[PDB]
Amino acid sequence: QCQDVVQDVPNVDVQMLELYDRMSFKDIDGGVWKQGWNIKYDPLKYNAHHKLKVFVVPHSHNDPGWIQTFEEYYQHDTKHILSNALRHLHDNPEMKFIWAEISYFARFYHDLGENKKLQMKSIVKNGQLEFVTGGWVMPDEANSHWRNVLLQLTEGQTWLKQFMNVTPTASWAIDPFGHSPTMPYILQKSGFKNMLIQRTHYSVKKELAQQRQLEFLWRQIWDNKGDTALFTHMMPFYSYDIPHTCGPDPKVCCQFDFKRMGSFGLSCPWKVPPRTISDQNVAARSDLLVDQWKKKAELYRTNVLLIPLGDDFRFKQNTEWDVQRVNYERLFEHINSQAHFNVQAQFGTLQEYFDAVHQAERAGQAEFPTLSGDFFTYADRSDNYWSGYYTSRPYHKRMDRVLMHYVRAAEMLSAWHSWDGMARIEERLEQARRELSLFQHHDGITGTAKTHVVVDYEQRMQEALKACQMVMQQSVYRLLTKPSIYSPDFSFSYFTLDDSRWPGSGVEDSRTTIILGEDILPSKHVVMHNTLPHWREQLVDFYVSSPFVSVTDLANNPVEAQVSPVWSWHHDTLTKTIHPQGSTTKYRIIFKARVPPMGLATYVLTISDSKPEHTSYASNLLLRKNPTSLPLGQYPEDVKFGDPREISLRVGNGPTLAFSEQGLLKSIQLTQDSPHVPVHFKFLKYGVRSHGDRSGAYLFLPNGPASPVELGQPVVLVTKGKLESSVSVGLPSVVHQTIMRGGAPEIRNLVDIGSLDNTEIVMRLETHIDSGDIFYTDLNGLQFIKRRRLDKLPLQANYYPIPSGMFIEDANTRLTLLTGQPLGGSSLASGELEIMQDRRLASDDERGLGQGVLDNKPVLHIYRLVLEKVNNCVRPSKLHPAGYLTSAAHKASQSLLDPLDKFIFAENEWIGAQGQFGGDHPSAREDLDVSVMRRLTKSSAKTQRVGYVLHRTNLMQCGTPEEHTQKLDVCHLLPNVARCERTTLTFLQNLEHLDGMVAPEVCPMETAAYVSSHSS
Ligand SMILES: CC(C)(C)c1ccc(CC[C@@H]2CC[C@@H](O)[C@@H]3[C@H](O)[C@H](O)CN23)cc1
Ligand SMILES: [Zn+2]
Repeated sequence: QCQDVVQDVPNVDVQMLELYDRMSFKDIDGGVWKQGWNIKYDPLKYNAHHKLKVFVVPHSHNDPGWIQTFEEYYQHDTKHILSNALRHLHDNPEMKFIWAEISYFARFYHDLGENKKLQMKSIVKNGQLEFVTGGWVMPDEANSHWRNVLLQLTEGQTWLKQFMNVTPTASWAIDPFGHSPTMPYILQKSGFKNMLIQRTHYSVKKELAQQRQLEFLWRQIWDNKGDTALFTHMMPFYSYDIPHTCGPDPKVCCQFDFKRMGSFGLSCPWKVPPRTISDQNVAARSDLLVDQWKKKAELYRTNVLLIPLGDDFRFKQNTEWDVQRVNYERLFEHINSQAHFNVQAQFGTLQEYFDAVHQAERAGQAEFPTLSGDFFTYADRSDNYWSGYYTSRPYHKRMDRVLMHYVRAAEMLSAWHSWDGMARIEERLEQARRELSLFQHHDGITGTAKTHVVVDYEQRMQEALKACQMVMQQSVYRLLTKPSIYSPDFSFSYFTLDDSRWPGSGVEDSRTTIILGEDILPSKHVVMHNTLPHWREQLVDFYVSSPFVSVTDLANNPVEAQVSPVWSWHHDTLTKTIHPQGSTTKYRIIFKARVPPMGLATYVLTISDSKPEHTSYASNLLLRKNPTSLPLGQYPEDVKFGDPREISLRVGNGPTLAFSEQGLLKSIQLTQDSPHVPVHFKFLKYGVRSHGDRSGAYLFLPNGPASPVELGQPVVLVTKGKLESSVSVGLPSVVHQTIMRGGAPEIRNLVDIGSLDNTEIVMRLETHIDSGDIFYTDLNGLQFIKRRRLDKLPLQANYYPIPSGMFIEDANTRLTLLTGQPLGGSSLASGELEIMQDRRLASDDERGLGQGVLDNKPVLHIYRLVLEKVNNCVRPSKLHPAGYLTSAAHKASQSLLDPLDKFIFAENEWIGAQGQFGGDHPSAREDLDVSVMRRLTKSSAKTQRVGYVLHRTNLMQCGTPEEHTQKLDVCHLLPNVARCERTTLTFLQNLEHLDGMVAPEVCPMETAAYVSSHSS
């Protein structure tokens, strides 16, 4: 039944890791096609019975924020482009236009009068205006999580189905900085038949062009059969602009961009301008243009040629529509009537191109190669590798992952019920989905926008977080109150969220202290939510106003707890040291919460006059020369002091960790008898070149290998508790923390690069694992791909996106680092892993941004560090291009991305409170997730519909015996099911009507969507 994703190496024509190993990457001058060669063709190839069919496809690339905000661009440019497109297409029936960004289209359409809405629907229905992809945005492919790529695709396509009655099946991605196979994975499971990409390494374009492998069936790296394959067209030249889309010579192609004659303020850098087409020049002009087209056609296998015609924010003025259309019409009339050219040229759309290509294929005219792999790291020229944007603006990269989880939790918690319109649930969820979707743009999460635009994205995401909080807390109140008591005010705050890691300690003072006291309030209810479909235990912490607090469940059973101080780190501008201060009135209480699958659990915190029976207190040790006292109020244990020294810690029966006198990990011992395995954390800095090209928001151009950060004699704080222990150290630019709860440690870095201009701070792990030149990184949080370090390429080319994790291994040992935020990283030597923390750059790097990166702010980065023995694991063979996590590493990743949510009851007494929700929910096998649960209907619908996206990962078999778990059938999670359907991942098309209304579980590495219908 299910394909084996481990043991069968797929046979493909092009495998990108193998291609990389073989290629020389020489940057030679190819002539007018600077990165290619002088293309030759046989004029006799095309004749009366075999013509070249040319589709000229007008387009306008509209960024939802970059140099201006979304709203600024909409007012100044996009509203005019769309208004003039409507008029010109209406009036010129043979003219065509494609549109990608639905965020702008929806903004425009809703402001149109009814007459114009009808005119717009007519030019879509008749095929003159065609939507390509139909996502909210054209997303980044490096830093984006697959869940958010799907979210933004669904937001745009749901809008298009409702208002335009169309669902695109061809994708257009002309600007993201490199390309991921996560895109065809999602698109192929969402009804698509074709896709187009542009930004791939210039050496790759040359190699594939020589073999006519620029069109290929792109399958996943583990897919032996090919059921994931999606037809893909890679454009051959340096850019998507008119000079780089007609053919190989931009000096010639520029003369066919009729906006560049002078009155529009544009010109041709190659110093030859366009000239208006006339009867006296059309033959010579056609001669030049057809020659360019026939050269481009030599790079592809069919007699159908794609010629994009557009650029950034084009087709804005009426006069521009006229100058492009009339000049091209004169060229077509001449070319199509001159038999000697053997060409038929016309305006077309993207779907028309692909339909004609496949007609040629079915006629036996061409066969296409198969391909697997990715297209990172991109370089557009010379040594200019775009690995900087894997890290740029890391505060907002972390915010993306926080909001990702809040959107999932808000949609899931509120899906369980139908809500009255007055509750504003659908309104708040639509706002949250749209702001997160907007940020997936290739100038949003990438960190490549102007400072004021980054601020706009941040403000939008903050409003989205508040919307999610409102929906979540209303839902908890409804799910856990006796129904005959429940009395909602839909504007009221019944609970506030408590989040320990966002914005984070030392970033914002945002958390509420639970205030208890004999003369005010003896106790407080708290509630935990678990969005994952299995029972889960996790330590949770709250701030409380007394150390004498104990925890009970809602059967009044005692729960073991630990109290620790609240520690904050300060850069002391007087003593010139970085050191911790403790609160004398706020304390942390920590306990293990146990929560049902997709469920809720209630606990109670109660004050007493002295130390409670079931609460313990951490010890605290400050290691520094020249200590001063550290009082802690009522906290029952005095802080201890010492000179810096090596130390060792063990929580529970977990690993024993040893630290240097500077507070940095040096070894991990997995069990009592086992070796102390060298595992060393180190912080280093990269700089910028003093001559030639400078690093900026896009480009990483280091001045050689990194240099160690000079640490001095830093202050180290050791907290030792029964449930949780930690070592924290104040280093220059980073407060580095290692936290132990009985399994793999959690690492937290509070990163403040301050005023350190032209500096990139990296965190490195040094081990003696014999990894050689191999390492693994993830793509969009979906799959792990094998990387090979290449010493034939510069340092920055060996940097890859780390959207959620990375690992190295040898025959016996693996080290995996999981992340709570996308960052850039590599393995630059055998046994090493490294990941960039932040970067501050004074210079612009010549890609259009027009500023450096000087707007850094403190960010709390989070990680888990998993050392494991892998000698017993069933792994792929040496030639397989994928890798897979273990159970422990996968659970560690879930602990970072989808932790328990914590709610504090906001008033004194919760009347009608219940102890648990979801105790009867199935606890599914650990590799299965309910990635999305979303109610699809409003309360007035007779038949309610709920959509689910189910994802199964693939975990290594390493000899841990399987325990039986329960089958998860999402179609029976809500009562009164009347129908269950398998759908596309966007929920927009029914694919299968399911027997017995049962939704089957999916295979490893597969994702499916189901919709259940319920009689209400
Ligand atoms: C030399 C100049 C004119 C600055 C230039 C440099 C690069 C490009 C390529 C297009 C760039 C690539 C980075 C990217 O951030 C931007 C925006 O998303 C916009 O849509 C154009 N894109 C176009 C033009
Ligand atoms: Zn762009």
